[PDB]
Amino acid sequence: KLADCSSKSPEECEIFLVEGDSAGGSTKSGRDSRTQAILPLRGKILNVEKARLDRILNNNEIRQMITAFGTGIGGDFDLAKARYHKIVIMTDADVDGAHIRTLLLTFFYRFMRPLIEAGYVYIAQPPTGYKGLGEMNADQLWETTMNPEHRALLQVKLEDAIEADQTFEMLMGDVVENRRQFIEDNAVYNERNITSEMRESFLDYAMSVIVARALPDVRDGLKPVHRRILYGLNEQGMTPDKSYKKSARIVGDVMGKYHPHGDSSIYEAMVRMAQDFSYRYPLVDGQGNFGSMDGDGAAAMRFTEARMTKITLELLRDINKDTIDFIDNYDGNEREPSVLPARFPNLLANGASGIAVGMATNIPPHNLTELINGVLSLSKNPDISIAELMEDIEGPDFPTAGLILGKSGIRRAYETGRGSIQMRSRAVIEERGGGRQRIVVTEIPFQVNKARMIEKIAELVRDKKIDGITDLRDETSLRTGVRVVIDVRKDANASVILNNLYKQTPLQTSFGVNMIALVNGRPKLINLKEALVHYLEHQKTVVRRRTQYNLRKAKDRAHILEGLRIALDHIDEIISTIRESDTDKVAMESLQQRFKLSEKQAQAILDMRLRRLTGLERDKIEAEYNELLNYISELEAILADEEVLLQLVRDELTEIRDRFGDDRRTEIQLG
Amino acid sequence: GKLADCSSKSPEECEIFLVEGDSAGGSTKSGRDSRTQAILPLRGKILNVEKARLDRILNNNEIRQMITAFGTGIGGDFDLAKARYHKIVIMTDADVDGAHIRTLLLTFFYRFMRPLIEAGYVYIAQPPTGYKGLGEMNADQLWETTMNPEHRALLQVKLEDAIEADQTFEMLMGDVVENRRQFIEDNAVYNERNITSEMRESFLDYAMSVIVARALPDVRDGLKPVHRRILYGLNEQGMTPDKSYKKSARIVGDVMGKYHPHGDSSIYEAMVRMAQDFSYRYPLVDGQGNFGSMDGDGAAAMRFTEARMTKITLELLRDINKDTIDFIDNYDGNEREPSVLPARFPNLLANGASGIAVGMATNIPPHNLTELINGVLSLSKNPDISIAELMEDIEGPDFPTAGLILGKSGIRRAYETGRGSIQMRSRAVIEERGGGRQRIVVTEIPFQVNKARMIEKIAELVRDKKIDGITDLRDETSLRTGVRVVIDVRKDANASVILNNLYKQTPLQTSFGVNMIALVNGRPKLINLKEALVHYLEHQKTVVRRRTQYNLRKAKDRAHILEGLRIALDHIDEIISTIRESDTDKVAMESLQQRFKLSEKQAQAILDMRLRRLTGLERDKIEAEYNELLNYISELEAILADEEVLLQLVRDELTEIRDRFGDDRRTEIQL
DNA sequence: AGCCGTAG
DNA sequence: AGCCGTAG
DNA sequence: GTACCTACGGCT
DNA sequence: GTACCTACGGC
Ligand SMILES: COc1ccc2nccc(CCN3CCC(NCc4ccc(Cl)cc4)CC3)c2n1
Ligand SMILES: [Cl-]
Ligand SMILES: [Mn+2]
Ligand SMILES: [Mn+2]
Ligand SMILES: [Mn+2]
Ligand SMILES: [Mn+2]
Repeated sequence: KLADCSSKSPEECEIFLVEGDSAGGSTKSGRDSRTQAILPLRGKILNVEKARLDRILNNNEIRQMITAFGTGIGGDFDLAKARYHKIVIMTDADVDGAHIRTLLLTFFYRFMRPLIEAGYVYIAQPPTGYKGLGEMNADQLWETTMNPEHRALLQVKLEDAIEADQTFEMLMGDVVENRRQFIEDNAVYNERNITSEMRESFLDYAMSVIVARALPDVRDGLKPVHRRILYGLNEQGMTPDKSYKKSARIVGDVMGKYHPHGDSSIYEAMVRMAQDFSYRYPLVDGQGNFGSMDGDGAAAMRFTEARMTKITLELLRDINKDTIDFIDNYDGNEREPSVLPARFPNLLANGASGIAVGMATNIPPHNLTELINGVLSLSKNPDISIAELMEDIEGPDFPTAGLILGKSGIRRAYETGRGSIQMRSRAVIEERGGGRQRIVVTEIPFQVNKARMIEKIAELVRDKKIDGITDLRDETSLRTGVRVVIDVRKDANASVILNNLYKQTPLQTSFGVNMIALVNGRPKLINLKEALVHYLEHQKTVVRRRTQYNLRKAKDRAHILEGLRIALDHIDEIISTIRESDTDKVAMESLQQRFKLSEKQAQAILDMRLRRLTGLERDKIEAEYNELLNYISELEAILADEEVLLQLVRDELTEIRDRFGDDRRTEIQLG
Repeated sequence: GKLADCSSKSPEECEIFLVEGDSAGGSTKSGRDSRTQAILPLRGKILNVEKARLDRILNNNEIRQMITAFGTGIGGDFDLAKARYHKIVIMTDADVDGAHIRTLLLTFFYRFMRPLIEAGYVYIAQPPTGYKGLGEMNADQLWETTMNPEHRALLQVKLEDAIEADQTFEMLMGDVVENRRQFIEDNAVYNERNITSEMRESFLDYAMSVIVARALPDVRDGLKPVHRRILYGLNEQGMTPDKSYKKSARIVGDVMGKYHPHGDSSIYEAMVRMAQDFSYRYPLVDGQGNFGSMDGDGAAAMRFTEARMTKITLELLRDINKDTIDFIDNYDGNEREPSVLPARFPNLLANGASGIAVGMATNIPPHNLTELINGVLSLSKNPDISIAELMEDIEGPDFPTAGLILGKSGIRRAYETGRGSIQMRSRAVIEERGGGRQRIVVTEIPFQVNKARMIEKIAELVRDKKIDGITDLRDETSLRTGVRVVIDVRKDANASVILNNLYKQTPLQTSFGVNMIALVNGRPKLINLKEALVHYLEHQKTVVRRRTQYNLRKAKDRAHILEGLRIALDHIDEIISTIRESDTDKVAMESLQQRFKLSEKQAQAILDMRLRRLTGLERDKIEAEYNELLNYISELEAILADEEVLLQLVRDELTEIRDRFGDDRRTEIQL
């Protein structure tokens, strides 16, 4: 992949390490091939602080860098053999580019420290704003980033080896906890010191993954990519009453407008939202191959089509009534929602799993009937205990059904945000003829790959680690649903075999609850009640702001109607005034002065079509004014009393529970 | 390998479904009856065994997986009693590409597993039409329509006549193009299945679709469907030169869903080529970012790049919304797309075309726009002009990459017959480099030659000692210098001999084989230069006539509305009275029609008039537009009244485009 | 172990 | 003999 | 994140 | 038409 320079004098040669083959090509065309070589890197590179030496030396990108530098590594390092006296790290001016910069400096620090000591390592400063370097023309890349006359290289300086050892170990090492402590301590929610570069670049990445990638918002239960998919469905009018739109149109629109990342991240997030084995309350309605419980992917996006589910309407309801704050998108050309109205408790209903930096999240899904009953109970008693809430919310409710063993993992998880919940397949023992039995499995645990669970059992049989199994078949079908059959040898105890299968395979699997979500923009480990309280506060805010919006808009409309009423009662004088006016401006001024009209009222009268002077329009306008004064009074009543507002939240939660509430699928059995 | 087997080990009742890939495979896996139905997904187009050598057939992954699956072995070692399925079901996608892959499969079975067909073990599934792949289908629809024994219609492949079948597989699938071409021209219309009938009908379906709807350009606008749909999508999304670049994914996503039911890479790569100044003599797309290089680097992935129309692409689209060209239904009946673009410059000859179809191909070189328009103008003044006279305007091809053409006799034969060989050469000079030594410096290479591959070939000849006298080889190409390839020559060696050897042994000399095939009245045709210009000029005459006819209808319709508004202004008191004394819009419309002798359209426009239209300035604006339209209408009538004025208007508009976009010749034609 | 799911 | 450009 | 199989025809 | 790389955390 190396595109070398022509000069064989290392003193004046430079090698640019660029994030992406997409940037590689721009930089190859734009470079000065006499003195500038290019080695493009395919995305995230090996973290050498976590990897053992066998994996480091077999890694394609590391090998290409070692061959290109020509110095060898560690103990066999020789600075005099360096093929370039400038090694230039040139990544995108975004958080993933900072991450790649931390990974490259970790490699140089641990295998090529004298390269840094000699002042041979530099960071390029490409201009900010742009997509990647792949969005830049060759000439822009040359003039801003690569051209000796104009560019600003940072030379990487090592000041203090002990501090640097400790920084690489803490930031990039296998011990998560010190990285988490660093993030919590530091997070605000010509030359470059390597320790400063590593701490600042890693913190930029960690914080961005925490607040803007991997973790859901407590209020609507969404990560940014899901929020942008649902918002795009909404803005393109992809409602349940409309036909399915081609997945590429949805994904293309979301990529350009809201989500400046790869198409696969968007499409696969949308596919999960459509799978009834992944989402307890699916958010997308898919037509075509949307994957299986066997880990089949969806068909490529050219094939599949999608729209909202009915319940997704409830995530988006009131978004256009100033219920939630809009923000600038990534390039300032669009607006997107910071959070959805979320008129049902989506965080807990659909759950969330994510790997961030310094932390992860693992929130199981729940029954919507149970959750809303819980919110209602909380709404009537701010002091309700977790144990009282568990009279409404028995425990998780998986889309895949199955069993939970006992209540003690559920209780610790609801109390602390952490606990181990044992999920068991639904299996029964049945006769199959001539005194023989089988185990039949019709439900498996949440997030278990059925085919992979079957291969694991087949492995135990083949390797003789389990006695008594004579055959193993997936008889799953559209007619039967999931059906895995394990034949038992005549006179073997099938109950012993089953208990052994639970021990030795994913037929029993734990759900490690770790309820981390964004609360006021910061990650926090939350308990069940804390999660319900933030949700209920969101609903109160949503319904208060919607009532405030409806009130402004109803007063604005009453104001226009007062103006139209004047105009129709005085139509001869209105028309005379307009006709005798040379311009809009003169007409506006004369109407305001003669009939006590506001600018907006005069504007509306000037915009009135001649058809609005028909006989029964005067009466249609009087009817609407009377209904609005009535409407205005109802809205004021709601805003005047926190109890009426709260009763309106309860009633709307109750309507959604009655329309979308369903039976529990997962059975909770005594442990 | 990829086989998902059935559970029954009794071949008599087992079926294997051959589907295109995992996108279809997944629907098929979810829908199947796993007791008796196995699925082997393929990997798209399979090896044509009638054209391939035996070593490549036996090492081909998909052929091996099918052989292993069937369990019968092949040719001489074939054993029907070892067959693992008594039904082998071809279930390709229902598109023409699905039919092609079916012809390739039947060719394989016929040549290597003939007894499989003789025994009645090969079947064709009939999945429903209007689905691009089975991945578009829900698993239940695939089961009920195509796979379910109770309802499906399988075709059993019958062999009736082995001699006829031998001759059919040889003609359709064998390496002799001419018999396949004769078959296409003879047959092209511009329970049980006989294998001969299936092969002829399915192959003809593919051949005709690739000829009329893929690989060959229309003589009128010079475009293939994928280019036309990219430019139309640029138009419909408002992606004009005055607007900012839109992300490539939005363009490609839109074109895929609405117009082009094929892979995203066929769309994006076609759009990339249209943006490269080394591929298109008059680039049709304006790209931002990495759009590839002369070294065969691709564009960056579509997330990284942005695009809009070039100014000259405005001239391809100009007047498309003035009923100049016939719209047709898109692939699914949900959208409209153009059959052809207005093409206000001679784009077929200007940008040229290369395409591989079935039974034929096309190879049309690009041309200088100034020369071509001069040629159209000369043709316009003399229908009887000779090829020789036209060559006073059009010297020969003009490549975006410049270089030299050797002599006029290939150009002449190609312009006279549609076929001829054009010898292209690099621009190479011999220059001194100091100390009595010389070098060859190449600053232009031939059209469609990969510069890096040309350099690797020279390096190969030096290393293998097949060329004497070369001491160094450098690409000194840069944005400042443009293309610069330096070949150092050994002291006292003849650099002119070395250059002539490079012309012999490398792409530094390369031929362009002209083969000017295009769609004429929807049928492929070998055309000469004059025929190409005649169809172009007839297109322009029709476009300008239809635009004048459209402008005239629309101007009369608009004058008719303005006559209505003028009456309303002249009698405004009576108009207002009439509307005010009407109960409803309907009654008002009727009374205006009766009282002022107005049409429905005129009454509706009066009813739609806003009160601000009654101000001085707005009254004057209605009078001013009526007067301008009467003048416009009179000019349009004068054009339609005289074919010479119409033709003079074509000439003047071609002349404007020549003056604005016409540029210097780049390729030198040497005698 | 290597899996879950958003990233390059 | 392998390249060119729309296709699976 | 990026790369390599396949068809097809006519030049070399 | 699709197959292999990477970070990141917790079990
Ligand atoms: C698939 O299997 C393999 C196997 C091997 C591969 N080796 C290298 C590179 C790729 C990826 C190529 N390809 C991905 C999808 C992109 N198009 C999506 C897209 C569609 C629509 C829209 Cl709007 C946006 C993006 C094109 C590039 C490999 N892929
Ligand atoms: Cl209007
Ligand atoms: Mn980036
Ligand atoms: Mn297909
Ligand atoms: Mn009159
Ligand atoms: Mn990816």
